[PDB]
Amino acid sequence: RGRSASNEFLNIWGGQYNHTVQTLFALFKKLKLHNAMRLIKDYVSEDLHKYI
Repeated sequence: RGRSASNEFLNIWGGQYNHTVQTLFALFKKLKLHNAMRLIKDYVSEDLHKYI
């Protein structure tokens, strides 16, 4: 009979775990995007410098 309160807890926990893991992945993407943009701006800058 206690399976109810256990499955309830496990269901809520799963959603919170997923919410946290999704946030982690979103942060990893945000970091990769930042590094890619930094790289692209450095390269653009390098290209333009030969016309200065």
